[PDB]
Amino acid sequence: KFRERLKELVVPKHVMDVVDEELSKLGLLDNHSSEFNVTRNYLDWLTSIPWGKYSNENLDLARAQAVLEEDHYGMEDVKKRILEFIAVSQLRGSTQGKILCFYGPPGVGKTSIARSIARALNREYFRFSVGAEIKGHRRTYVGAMPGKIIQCLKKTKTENPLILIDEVDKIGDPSSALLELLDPEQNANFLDHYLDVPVDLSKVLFICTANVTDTIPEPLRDRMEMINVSGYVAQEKLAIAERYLVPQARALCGLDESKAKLSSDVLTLLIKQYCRESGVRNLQKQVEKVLRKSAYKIVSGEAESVEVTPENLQDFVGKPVFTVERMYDVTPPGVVMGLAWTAMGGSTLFVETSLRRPQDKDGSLEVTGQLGEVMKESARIAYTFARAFLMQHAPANDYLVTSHIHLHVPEGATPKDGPSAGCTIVTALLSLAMGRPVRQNLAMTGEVSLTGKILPVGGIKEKTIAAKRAGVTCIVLPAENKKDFYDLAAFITEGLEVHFVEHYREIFDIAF
Amino acid sequence: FRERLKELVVPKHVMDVVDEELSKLGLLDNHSSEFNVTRNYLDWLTSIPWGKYSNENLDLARAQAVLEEDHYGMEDVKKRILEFIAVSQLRGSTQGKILCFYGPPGVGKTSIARSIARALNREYFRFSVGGMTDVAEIKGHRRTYVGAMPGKIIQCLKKTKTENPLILIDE
Ligand SMILES: *[B]([O])([O])[C]([C][C]([C])[C])[N]C(=O)[C]([C]C1=[C][C]=[C][C]=[C]1)[N]C(=O)C1=[C]N=[C][C]=N1
Ligand SMILES: Nc1ncnc2c1ncn2[C@@H]1O[C@H](COP(=O)(O)OP(=O)(O)O)[C@@H](O)[C@H]1O
Ligand SMILES: Nc1ncnc2c1ncn2[C@@H]1O[C@H](COP(=O)(O)OP(=O)(O)O)[C@@H](O)[C@H]1O
Repeated sequence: KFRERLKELVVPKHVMDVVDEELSKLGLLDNHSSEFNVTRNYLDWLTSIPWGKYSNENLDLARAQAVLEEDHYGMEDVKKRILEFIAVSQLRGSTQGKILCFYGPPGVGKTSIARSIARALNREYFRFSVGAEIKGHRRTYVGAMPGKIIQCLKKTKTENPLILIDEVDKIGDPSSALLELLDPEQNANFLDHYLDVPVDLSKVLFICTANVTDTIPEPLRDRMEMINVSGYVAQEKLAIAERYLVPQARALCGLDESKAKLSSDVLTLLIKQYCRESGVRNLQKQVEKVLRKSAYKIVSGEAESVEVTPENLQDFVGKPVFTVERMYDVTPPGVVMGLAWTAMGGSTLFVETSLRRPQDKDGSLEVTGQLGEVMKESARIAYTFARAFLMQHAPANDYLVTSHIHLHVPEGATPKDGPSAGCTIVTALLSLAMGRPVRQNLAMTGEVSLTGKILPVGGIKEKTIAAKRAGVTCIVLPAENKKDFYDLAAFITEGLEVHFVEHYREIFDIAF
Repeated sequence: FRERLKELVVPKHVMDVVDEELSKLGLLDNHSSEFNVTRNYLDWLTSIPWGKYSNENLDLARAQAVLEEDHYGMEDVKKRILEFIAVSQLRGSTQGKILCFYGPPGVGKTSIARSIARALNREYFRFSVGGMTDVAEIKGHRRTYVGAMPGKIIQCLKKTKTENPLILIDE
């Protein structure tokens, strides 16, 4: 029946050659022996991997956009990039060349996006992790198995699958092996150590995902096309949780929407107070935790149906991780709110100032708060410019030249650095010297120079998110960050009175 | 087998090596580990081109037309390559130098290498020494370890099948 296992299948010549040769050599050897079964399994491997079997590619872009939009809420930029890639492939006739690569924070959708791409192109999906072995062993009874790519071919029974090289930056020589594999001039002749026969891999589609692009091979990055999968703001995370995460968790726990319900407000609370990373890896474990507690509560008999609510969520997940996010609600004359940029989101922080000695020989500035060198220098520059600005504005003030000030950025255990918060420190010093509080729900961020120019900053997205989350109504940015601010979703910047300044005098007019 | 070496000009010491390894291969028996390690050793030794050079066109004007058409500017590199061609002409033999281009990112240091190898009609190999920390990625492992590969220059000589292939070492 071995001839029937490849009868209807189109076979090349030099493959049927080895097939008939092994059939004749198997008729030579004795059945049921330590020589027969080996060659039997080898001849099985020759007659198992397809040769002429394909999958009709999905060339249409509308159907591709539909199948990409069904799953994976959000991701509009990655979706646009995938659609453009399919367009270039359709227009080029083939799909070889560069090899796509998705990189970003963990648990962000880089494997499921490759699965959805495979479903888009009607290619058969297959993933093998590279976190030698991709070439198979030799038939000296040591390794009686082919490589994982040959097993991909056998499994998907299609000559043009979509193989996913997941976590390519966790690879151990496999580096040069992959470098040769992805090459389209060595692609047609991939000789594996198990099958002496070459196999054409010039129709398979390769995708690889990683988290950091600091892996060992640089000539990969010459052939790999990098695509960046960013994080998710809280709204997108809530939508993802309501549409994909909670259903799957219910399926895994055996519950259903009637028994245990997670409303929208409790999900927003869970995201806002427990899971602030760029992915959904933590929110997934949190909803699974809730559903396990609920399963126990319904099976044990404490309640025939459980309803989670923002006044008993801590009974399910424990204590909230984050907090009120506003140390001040009304700022005294000395303090001013600045914005910080972590790697796990934004943050709001205040800058406090006070007299250190009674009377309001020059003055001094003492600086605390675990500040880096760049931040201490920013404080020095802000001190100088604040003295100059007060001299030119109120030449009869005598403050800031005779007073001894202490400047503290609260949460003194946290090390903090950066050239931003220069305008914040200038505003704090000025508002203390004039005895006037700044506008109440006013945040600012910007690097000041010695003459007052406001220089651009980084992380405008995270800072603006953290400002909107803290009840900021007016935010002040450098004018060279107008682009960065306007490349934000309309719901992030919807209710903020924004001001773009180039010199500090405009900040002074806004804050006072 | 021994037919992969009749086109090659094999030195004498490597001839003794391949002879003694053939003796070991013949005395050993199939389906055994030593059989396989000697088979790999002999395959690698018989895959190295032991006497062959690539036909290098030392024609000046054709190589200048090749260089001047696929890369703008970069007068120093092209002048050095032309002087290299002139010296190869005078010496009558195919020679080899060691060059290094340094400059800001993305000014043609990598593509000029490929166009140069096309001009001289040599082969072309590139591999980066950027993140490597162990020397076995160049000098190769030893034939005794459980997984043995001969490095990354023997691979050049084997795949290019030449002895003057213009290896480019990036970064
Ligand atoms: B700014 O954008 O440079 C800013 C100044 C901040 C003290 C108001 N720096 C930061 O926010 C840093 C990140 C950074 C940016 C640019 C250069 C160097 C560092 N973040 C923090 O200091 C910080 C503070 N608290 C919590 C977490 N991170
Ligand atoms: N935009 C999204 N829409 C729907 N589900 C998502 C989205 N982003 C992430 N997920 C879910 O979160 C999980 C992400 O894990 P995964 O992306 O496989 O990890 P990694 O990014 O390390 O490969 C998946 O189960 C996926 O279903
Ligand atoms: N004169 C030139 N003509 C054509 N392409 C050029 C030229 N100068 C630079 N390039 C481009 O620069 C790129 C190569 O840059 P490279 O030398 O690899 O920089 P690095 O190696 O420092 O990253 C190629 O895409 C090439 O097209």
